[PDB]
Amino acid sequence: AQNYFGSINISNANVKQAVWFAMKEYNKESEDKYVFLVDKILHAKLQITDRMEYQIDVQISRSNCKKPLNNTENCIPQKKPELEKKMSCSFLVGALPWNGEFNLLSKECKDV
Amino acid sequence: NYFGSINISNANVKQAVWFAMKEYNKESEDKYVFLVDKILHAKLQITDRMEYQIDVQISRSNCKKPLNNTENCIPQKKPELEKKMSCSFLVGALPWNGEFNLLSKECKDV
Amino acid sequence: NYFGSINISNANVKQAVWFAMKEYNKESEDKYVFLVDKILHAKLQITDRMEYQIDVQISRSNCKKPLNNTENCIPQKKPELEKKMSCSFLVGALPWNGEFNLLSKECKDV
Amino acid sequence: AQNYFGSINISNANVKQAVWFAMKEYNKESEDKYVFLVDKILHAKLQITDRMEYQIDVQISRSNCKKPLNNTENCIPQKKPELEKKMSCSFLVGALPWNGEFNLLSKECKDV
Ligand SMILES: [Cl-]
Ligand SMILES: [Cl-]
Ligand SMILES: [Cl-]
Ligand SMILES: [Cl-]
Ligand SMILES: [Cl-]
Ligand SMILES: [Cl-]
Ligand SMILES: [Cl-]
Ligand SMILES: [Cl-]
Ligand code: NA
Ligand code: NA
Ligand code: NA
Ligand code: NA
Ligand code: NA
Ligand code: NA
Repeated sequence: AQNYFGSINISNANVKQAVWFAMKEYNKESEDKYVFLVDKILHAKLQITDRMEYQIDVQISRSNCKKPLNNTENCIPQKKPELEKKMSCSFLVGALPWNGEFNLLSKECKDV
Repeated sequence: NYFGSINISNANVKQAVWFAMKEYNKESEDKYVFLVDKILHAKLQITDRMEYQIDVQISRSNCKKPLNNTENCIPQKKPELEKKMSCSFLVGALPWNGEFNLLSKECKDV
Repeated sequence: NYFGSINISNANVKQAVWFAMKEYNKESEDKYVFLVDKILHAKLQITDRMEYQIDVQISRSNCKKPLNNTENCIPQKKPELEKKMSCSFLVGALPWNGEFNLLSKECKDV
Repeated sequence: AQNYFGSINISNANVKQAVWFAMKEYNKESEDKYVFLVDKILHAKLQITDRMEYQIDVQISRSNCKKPLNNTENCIPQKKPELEKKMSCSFLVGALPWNGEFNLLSKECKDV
């Protein structure tokens, strides 16, 4: 049905910043002991209202990095089968990206 | 003229549309918010400022003004309130300084 | 050399052309403003500052200086005032810091 | 093995700023008499973690400009055979590019 969301390039620096922001907040809010990182950015859509709203679909996986990330470098996807975890997530990120203002409005993740 | 086509993908074109629609809705004598169906075309004229001439299709939403944020806005489904328009906006900017100004608006029913 | 071609679509090329043309017009003792017919080519060299060598076609407009708060500038239609040039500008910059300098200009008729 | 770095378009303005930053640091740290400049940016990968991490492959060459570019001569690749030198470099640049914050995390250059 009709809405005011339009597909947007995933190349866009603001989409990448929206994903950076969403994943920072996802990890802070999650009850998992491990950091999830981005396997792939799958799709992005933009709604223009009083703010910019990015609806972003990402594939994320459980890393071998324990929260909090701190200065840990080269986190890799879990290699232990019992800890391997892949999810498809949809994030709704509100922004005035020209003002560096981002807000995670909604999250939904499913196992894949 | 001195207008050249620019990509609608350009972050400053999207900010110019956001800015034009904020001013369109503030200035409108409507109960409802109009939102962007489609950005149709953009051209840029370079003078003492950047001027973006942007064509957009807008429609009346089911959201009453001022935009409340939490609500889900979609095009009107009620026949007497359905309204689609083709708009041309001229937005002046020094986008590197966060400065945008609506120079001109023109909307026609479609 | 260390100059590489870049897309004229790039936001920083458009800011570099804005800066070059503002300085070109400020330096010119013409009573009319010159605006860009087309941006032709654009190259970037990365040293201590970003350097953009941009090739543009410009023409004498029907607007006299200072540009008015309203804007209706088109190429001159009076034969004795018609003037088109191919220009090369070298713009040095830290575009993230709002720092631009017009290092060099070169213009040829038609 | 798996990691969280993904190839990105080298056209990206933040890749160009990352290379500007990396080359400034490369040249200040080098013991060469001459400035090295960029023949070509070859490839870029992005990891999104608590910061943006750019893994950038560049071809650099020894210029005819001696250090530190204070007389601002127009630099070209060396035309003297014994000074001609091309290298393939990998730079790892950590950044919050929306905040103008860049850090050179790693450099590695090889003759080609
Ligand atoms: Cl490392
Ligand atoms: Cl009404
Ligand atoms: Cl104005
Ligand atoms: Cl053009
Ligand atoms: Cl500065
Ligand atoms: Cl001239
Ligand atoms: Cl950093
Ligand atoms: Cl910072
Ligand atoms: Na922006
Ligand atoms: Na066109
Ligand atoms: Na203009
Ligand atoms: Na208009
Ligand atoms: Na390039
Ligand atoms: Na994190």
